[PDB]
Amino acid sequence: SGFRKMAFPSGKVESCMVQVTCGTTTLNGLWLDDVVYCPRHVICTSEDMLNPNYEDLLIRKSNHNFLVQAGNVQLRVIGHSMQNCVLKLKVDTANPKTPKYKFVRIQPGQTFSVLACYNGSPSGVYQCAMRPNFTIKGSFLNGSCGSVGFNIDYDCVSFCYMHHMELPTGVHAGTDLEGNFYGPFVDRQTAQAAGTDTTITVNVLAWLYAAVINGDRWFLNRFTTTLNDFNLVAMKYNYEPLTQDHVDILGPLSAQTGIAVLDMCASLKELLQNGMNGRTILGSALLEDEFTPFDVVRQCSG
Amino acid sequence: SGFRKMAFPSGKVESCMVQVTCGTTTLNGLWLDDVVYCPRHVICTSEDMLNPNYEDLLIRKSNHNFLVQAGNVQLRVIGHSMQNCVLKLKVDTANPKTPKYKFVRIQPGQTFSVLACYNGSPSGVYQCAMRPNFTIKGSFLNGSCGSVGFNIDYDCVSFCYMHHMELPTGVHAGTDLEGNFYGPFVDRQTAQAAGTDTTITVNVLAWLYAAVINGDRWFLNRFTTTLNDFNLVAMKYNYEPLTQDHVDILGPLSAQTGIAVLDMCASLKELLQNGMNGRTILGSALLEDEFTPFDVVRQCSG
Ligand SMILES: *C(=N)[C@H](C[C@@H]1CCNC1=O)NC(=O)[C@@H]1[C@@H]2[C@H](CN1C(=O)[C@@H](NC(=O)C(F)(F)F)C(C)(C)C)C2(C)C
Ligand SMILES: *C(=N)[C@H](C[C@@H]1CCNC1=O)NC(=O)[C@@H]1[C@@H]2[C@H](CN1C(=O)[C@@H](NC(=O)C(F)(F)F)C(C)(C)C)C2(C)C
Repeated sequence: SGFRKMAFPSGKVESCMVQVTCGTTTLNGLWLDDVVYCPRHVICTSEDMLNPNYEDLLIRKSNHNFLVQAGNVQLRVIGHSMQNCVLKLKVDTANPKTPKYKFVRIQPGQTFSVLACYNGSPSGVYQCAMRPNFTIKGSFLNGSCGSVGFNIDYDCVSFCYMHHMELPTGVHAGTDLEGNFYGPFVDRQTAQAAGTDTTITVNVLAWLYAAVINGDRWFLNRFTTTLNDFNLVAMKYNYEPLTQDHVDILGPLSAQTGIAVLDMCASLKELLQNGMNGRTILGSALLEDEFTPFDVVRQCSG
Repeated sequence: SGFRKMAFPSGKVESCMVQVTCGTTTLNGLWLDDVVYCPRHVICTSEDMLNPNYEDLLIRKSNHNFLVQAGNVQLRVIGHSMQNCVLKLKVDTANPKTPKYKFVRIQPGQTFSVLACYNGSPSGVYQCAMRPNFTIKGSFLNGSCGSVGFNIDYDCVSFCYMHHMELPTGVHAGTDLEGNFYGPFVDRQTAQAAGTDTTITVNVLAWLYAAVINGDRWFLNRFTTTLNDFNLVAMKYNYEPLTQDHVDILGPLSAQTGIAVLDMCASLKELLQNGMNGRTILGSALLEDEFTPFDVVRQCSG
């Protein structure tokens, strides 16, 4: 028993983290096969970041302007290209520890582990949910750019995120491994707004199933609701509307506990309408939406 | 910016996890040099665990009764011995990926990362604090025993915990790597009481400094308190008394923010007597005590 926010084991990804330096700017890079991926703003000075012309800035850089280090080994840069907001540096050595991998673009509501790195050295791991407004609540200091987000399915590493910046609100933004930002953000030091956010309804329900599995049942009630009635309440409390596809995704948890999705929706409706009134669920005084149904099943089975 | 509960990168420990089977019972083992460390109840059947005589049970086992698998490779056991609640299996092969390590006994209030494992295979990583009543709030299912807790200091892994059992309150209990239980617990399937817990005062203070560093200041003011007067209030709210040694440990965070320890104590004393009043601190409606002063320094400057 016990339910905790858990990251994937990071060993496979630690073996791909390298340090990338261009002039006086140092950040992290991801070394897969003979290519090192990193944020393109590695070519910027602090002054350039206010209004960069990346195309012109890169034209002034040669392969020798990029120093890539894996541990204490210099990887010779023999080619460079920019794809969206990502810089791809071709190096003279293939990473011998390149795991089986894919580059994926995750959907809002989905989770991933972030291996926070500085100077190409991993310092910590934590889980993030991609908010409906395409931001994440991370922990990133100066030099953390190039740190990656990923999921592991047995032996294959699905890289989904690369860290690029922090918004005025304190939340974080980045790209997929093709260098396309999640959200409307740009890699320029200028105030940018993330949209109004919403609560990930299906994740709240998955977390209530995790709570019941752990013996936290005080919120269970003898009522059942309907999908349409629950959606009237959801809109008022800024919760995403529940769809039949989300009800289907909750199937395995509903089956493991013998608690119907609409029985659990009546618990959620009551929690929203009356408030939690200082009470707790799985140690939390708030309804948590950062766990997917797959995260809950993965943890409740092994 | 940002503050997140973060585990150490797990790669160095993943390379040490093995599967240990004895008869019908399978759990995890930790492979360092030519020794495999695992919980001694691997020699128990379900009925044996009710009231085991471990010495008698171990007499009945030989080296060939222990099946040890590192991935898809069997490691031959050539010696065995029991040290407290841990079984030490000498194997014919030294782990070629043994990191630089040490075995440490952690103090209550300190934190460590847990690499949760099943059948010798890592599944996830999360941070735990050793509660003042010597329990941890983890996530462990059947077969999780033998999973270890650790801290990493640059290249050295300090192993401090090995999982053995779950208590009636849903909390977890285990030993150091020498097999000595943390707390008054025994490796027997019998009802066992964990003592009354207390809040780790120095850790709440460290987290309040992390909140200030991240922009929260509503709880700050010019009021102060003596070390003695704060302790009179702390005792009422089941918080540990704050000592001058704890005040000294908070010194680096106090210097960084320019907020004296007793000034933060006055804010904490105020937060306990007056409540938060609908507000949050670092995305939480409750005061958190699972971050040490070192955990905060690591993220809020490191
Ligand atoms: C990469 N190493 C850092 C990570 C930042 C540092 C503090 N917390 C983080 O997540 N990325 C940057 O410094 C990027 C970089 C220029 C400016 N920058 C920012 O994150 C800035 N934010 C923005 O300009 C904004 F609002 F648009 F997101 C900063 C004010 C420094 C936090 C570029 C090229 C985006
Ligand atoms: C080792 N793989 C498991 C881990 C347990 C399984 C469920 N959650 C866990 O963390 N350890 C055990 O099953 C140990 C083992 C016998 C009984 N046991 C327990 O944890 C039981 N608890 C106790 O009897 C108690 F309360 F005293 F701690 C159980 C009821 C199965 C949760 C031995 C030898 C201690």
